[PDB]
Amino acid sequence: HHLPNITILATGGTIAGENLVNAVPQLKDIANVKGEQVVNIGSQDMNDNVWLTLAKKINTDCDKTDGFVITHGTDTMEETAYFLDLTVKCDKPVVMVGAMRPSTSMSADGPFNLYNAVVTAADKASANRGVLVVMNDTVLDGRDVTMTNTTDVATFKSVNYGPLGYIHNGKIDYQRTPARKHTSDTPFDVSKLNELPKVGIVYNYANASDLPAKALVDAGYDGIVSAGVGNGNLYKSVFDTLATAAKTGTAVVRSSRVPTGATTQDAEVDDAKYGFVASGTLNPQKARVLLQLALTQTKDPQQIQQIFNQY
Amino acid sequence: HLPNITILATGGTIAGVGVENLVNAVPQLKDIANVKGEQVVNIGSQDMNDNVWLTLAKKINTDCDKTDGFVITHGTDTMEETAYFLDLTVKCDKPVVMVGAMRPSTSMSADGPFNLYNAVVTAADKASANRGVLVVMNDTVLDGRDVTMTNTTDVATFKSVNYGPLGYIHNGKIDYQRTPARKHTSDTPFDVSKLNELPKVGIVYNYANASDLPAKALVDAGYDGIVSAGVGNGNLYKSVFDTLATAAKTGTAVVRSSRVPTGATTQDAEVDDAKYGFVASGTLNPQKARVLLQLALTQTKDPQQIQQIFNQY
Amino acid sequence: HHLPNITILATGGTIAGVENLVNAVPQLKDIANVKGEQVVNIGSQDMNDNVWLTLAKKINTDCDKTDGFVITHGTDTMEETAYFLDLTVKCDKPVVMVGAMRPSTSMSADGPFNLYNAVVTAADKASANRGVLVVMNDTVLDGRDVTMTNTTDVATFKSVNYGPLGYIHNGKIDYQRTPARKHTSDTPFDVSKLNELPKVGIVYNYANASDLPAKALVDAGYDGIVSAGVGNGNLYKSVFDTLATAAKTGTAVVRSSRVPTGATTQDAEVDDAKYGFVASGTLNPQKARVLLQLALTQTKDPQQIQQIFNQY
Amino acid sequence: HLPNITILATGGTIAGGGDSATKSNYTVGKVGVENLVNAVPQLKDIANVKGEQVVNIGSQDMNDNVWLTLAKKINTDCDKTDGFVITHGTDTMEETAYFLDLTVKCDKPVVMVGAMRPSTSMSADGPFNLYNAVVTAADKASANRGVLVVMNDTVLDGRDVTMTNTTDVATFKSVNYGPLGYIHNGKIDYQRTPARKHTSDTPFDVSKLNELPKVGIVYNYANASDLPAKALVDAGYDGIVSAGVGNGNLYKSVFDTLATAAKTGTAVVRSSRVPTGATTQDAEVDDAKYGFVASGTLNPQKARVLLQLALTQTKDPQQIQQIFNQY
Ligand SMILES: N[C@@H](CC(=O)O)C(=O)O
Ligand SMILES: N[C@@H](CC(=O)O)C(=O)O
Ligand SMILES: N[C@@H](CC(=O)O)C(=O)O
Ligand SMILES: N[C@@H](CC(=O)O)C(=O)O
Repeated sequence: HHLPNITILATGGTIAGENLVNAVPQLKDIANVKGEQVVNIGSQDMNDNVWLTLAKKINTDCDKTDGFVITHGTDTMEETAYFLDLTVKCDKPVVMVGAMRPSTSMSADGPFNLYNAVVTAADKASANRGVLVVMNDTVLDGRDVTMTNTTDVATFKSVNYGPLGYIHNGKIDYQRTPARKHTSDTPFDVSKLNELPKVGIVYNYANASDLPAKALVDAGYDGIVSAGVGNGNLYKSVFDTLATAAKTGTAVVRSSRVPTGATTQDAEVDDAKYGFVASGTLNPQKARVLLQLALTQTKDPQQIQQIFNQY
Repeated sequence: HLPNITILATGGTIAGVGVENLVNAVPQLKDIANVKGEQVVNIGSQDMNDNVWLTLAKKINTDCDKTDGFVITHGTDTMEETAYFLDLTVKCDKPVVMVGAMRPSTSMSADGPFNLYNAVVTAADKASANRGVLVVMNDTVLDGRDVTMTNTTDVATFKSVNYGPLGYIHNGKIDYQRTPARKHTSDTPFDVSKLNELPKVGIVYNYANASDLPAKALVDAGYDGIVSAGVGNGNLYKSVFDTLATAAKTGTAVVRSSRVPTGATTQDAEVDDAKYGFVASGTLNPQKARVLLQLALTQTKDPQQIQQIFNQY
Repeated sequence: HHLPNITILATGGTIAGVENLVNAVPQLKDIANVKGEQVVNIGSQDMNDNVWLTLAKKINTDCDKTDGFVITHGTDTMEETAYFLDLTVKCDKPVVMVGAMRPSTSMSADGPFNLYNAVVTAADKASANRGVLVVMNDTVLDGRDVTMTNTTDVATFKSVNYGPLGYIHNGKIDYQRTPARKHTSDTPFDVSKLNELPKVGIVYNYANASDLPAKALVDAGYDGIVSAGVGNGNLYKSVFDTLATAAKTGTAVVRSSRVPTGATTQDAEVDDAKYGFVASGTLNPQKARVLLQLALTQTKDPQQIQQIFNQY
Repeated sequence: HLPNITILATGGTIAGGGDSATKSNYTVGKVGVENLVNAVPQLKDIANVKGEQVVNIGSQDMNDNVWLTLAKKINTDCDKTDGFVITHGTDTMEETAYFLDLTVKCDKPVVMVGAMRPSTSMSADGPFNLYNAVVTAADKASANRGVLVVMNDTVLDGRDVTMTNTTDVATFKSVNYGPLGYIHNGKIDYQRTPARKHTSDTPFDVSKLNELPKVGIVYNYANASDLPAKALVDAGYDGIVSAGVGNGNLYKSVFDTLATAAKTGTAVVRSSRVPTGATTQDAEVDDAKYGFVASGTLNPQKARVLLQLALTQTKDPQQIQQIFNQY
């Protein structure tokens, strides 16, 4: 039927626990689909190498297909999506999808999710909107998308800025696109990288130990993202250790444990004074993604901050 | 006749200044209560700690028959943790209401004044008793267990994001339609009156390619318990998993919670808690699971007994 | 095996689009001894008073013959029927409503698992004395506060003001809330001998609203009118005037709100006592209609109706 | 150096007042524009403000005349100023905003603002709301984003913005597609812009109009009476918008009346009483068969705005559906 060619890159996850494609015979109505297995892991075990493989795969295979769907565990899909959002140079739709219920359960969500991810990958209007996550009839941008609930099939939301489009009857009404620079408009280029800078996450809370921050420091980590309290604030011991790290060759990004809203400049922390960077709307795991990539370009906290204001 | 209400002041943006100052800026408190202020500490709640926790519980318990209710003025950033600590440790049967402010007192449309007003309204309402320790923010009565910050700056940030609020405040009156089922205050076995420290519990975060070095550092330091902020339904990165499995075998209490802001970390999912001796946190977020785990550790070190605690409180 | 006896009363809805509903979910036999009866077979957009009277009477009459009930229903008005049953069911055992947002033949159709979970809830001894319930997307919701939030989302049903009662995981429920308002055997509404309910209609407010709907309901002698008001139950001027007239010439007038969350309060911009109006509080216009209809079976007096709206 | 900002005042609770800081009771549109401006002396740090009283009412009484007046004044005064703020009641702000979104041709920012607490209330929300509205109207980045609503530190597009709560200061949300930007320390980080066509990309021109087509709204629910629909039909309404159940469905009696109406000279639009999500084509109602139009994400009161303006161009239900799909 003059249909597009869509490539599925499989990484594992609950959606996949070749016969994945076969369980959605209706895919034949909308695309000529071909699958490849890149890895087969639970996304709780997602890592830098898988990321690099995947960006490299998409970038080199871009001209052989019309669109990509990546099948992926839900738990870290939001990280993978932002990492691809920043490192993919291919102009064609790249769509991640997962399932909250196993494939063998009652009212399993994966089949229709897969169908809708292919719809989205096949839609010429999906191009130039960056890397996308399609979950529960909704097209979500790679940067803002996050999990909101541990088990709900509707868990994926773009909690700060909203979704891009809703899918009804195999058609999308797009009403938004992300303003922040993505894909071809980023300076990030991992084509020749076999590793990424080391970036770890420390949590803040009443009476918080400095021992985690200390441990990352002791190991020579290139960057530390703080999951701060409220508007990216730090427990006094963690503050002291990160203040030292920032002046001793470690990039420090203030983010927040709070699920929505920006960690802003000009609030209780003098970031200029400490050599810190404020993560804006990027949650701790998102901020790690961008901090890693920023570190491949620069160690300068003021250039890092600018990166955090543009990507 | 108006109620005697005691404000225990701890600092926070609501104060940023002594407690006398706070009370005198909201003269309308004179129409609903006889307010007395005591300064307990004066800190940003980012610097909240176990010694202040223990001070507050002890104070409230000791001065319970001196007053008709308590309001605790507090920073927002960690209010949700103090409220839960107090919810499990206070034995006083009179209302205990925590408040703060998302905007500085000097700010245009500062939220602090009406927030404090409504906190006193709540503390003064007889209907407020026996509902546990409460947080009052943005015209809403929230329970200390479920209440959490939802946004970094929004005045409406405080929400009980899994089971909802208790009541809404309009024209100085509350319409309560909910009370928390989990055991609280005088129905808990937790008693901190003779404690001068709490057991040591830290929180580690999970994410892609997560370092095991945070968890190992806590283990090396002999931490009594570790709370994991897992991915999805409390899952762990493979390295972190290995580290905590080993720790649990030698007697560290390990609690699986989630970085995901709503919903339960369940038993009977991808992790065989029984096999590993882990505890599942239910709807308790990592900071809240810490509060409960520290208290559970004052009663037992047995993970099945800690799990029953996590199922009842 | 020693399983509870659970009755499915079928009313139609996309979940059906009884005997073959039950057969579609074999896993039911693991949790309940299930039997179905067809009550009606309609899309819930055509839900009506006569079906509500039939359901209430049936549950009340058949209460001793079963351990609990699941009511399969369309999604569009399930929130209405749920609150009607909440106020009229005298049976003490669980009554759980369930529907499906996706057609039964669609990919990832939600009906099978929803129904599984509705039987789980009906079977749970802990579900008793919580009022009539709606079970949708793994969540147990109370009949008073439950409403649609989205036109098509499988997660649409939420208790938007006070939250859910429990969450369902692996066939078990962790309940942490129960509705304070009075329900079921604690209400005085008794529909057992009623062949009809009082006429209550709903008018919508907006900029430049016409009084012509309100005037039509008054002209026809309606027993009450619910206003879907703007903001905190406010009324377009011409609508205000017509409802004021109606309030003093027999018609009970409830101010509710078009706005999806929050109470319509007393003591804002409208002096309800002066006009003889009743504030709906957290009841949305379709829910306020249900309560107003039932109030009007007990009293026409606006203070007593306000008291009912403060208690149920 | 500072921009020129015009405040066109309409009333609302933002200019309302009560008998005490602490009682909820208040009255709307007493206080004049000048009193609001003088309560925010910080305005002086960010704009040269000029205020004009257009009307002084509760937005509950907003109407087609006030809309027409506002649109004509903004289009007429566009070169006199760097941007406009319209102070307005909250209850129908979402309607005026979308009306203006479709009819204003001026290509400078037009920002609407209210308050959920009156000026006399403890922790009154108006003054900071006003300040942030002016910051929004002053920001060169706010241009070419349509008409805006600024409430609780958030910039919202006129089309999607709506009230979600009867009393919460945080009530205004863009419930389907989200906000455009958040305001912190007098600055906006814009991340979105509405895709649907607005202002100078719409064919709607009300400059010569003194009245708009008559369009009413009927609610759906169990046992719905057909009497409200019939009343609108007997008066010769130009259009009727149904606030449907679920995905724009209609109670059988209402369906029967509106079926007649669509083929007997009345435009009918299916919307939904459900607060978020689209009323779609290709669900349970064959719109083509019945001559109906589906509202998409437009709620009943927003769908009335677009239908009224659509009726100024066309009576053809196919053309009206094309309009609901573009604007
Ligand atoms: N642990 C699974 C969860 C899921 O896919 O639902 C994953 O991330 O791989
Ligand atoms: N950092 C402050 C924030 C506030 O109170 O708004 C605190 O938590 O103490
Ligand atoms: N119109 C159907 C919708 C559904 O059940 O999903 C009904 O309410 O009966
Ligand atoms: N009824 C008032 C409500 C408010 O503005 O808060 C108005 O819309 O004018």
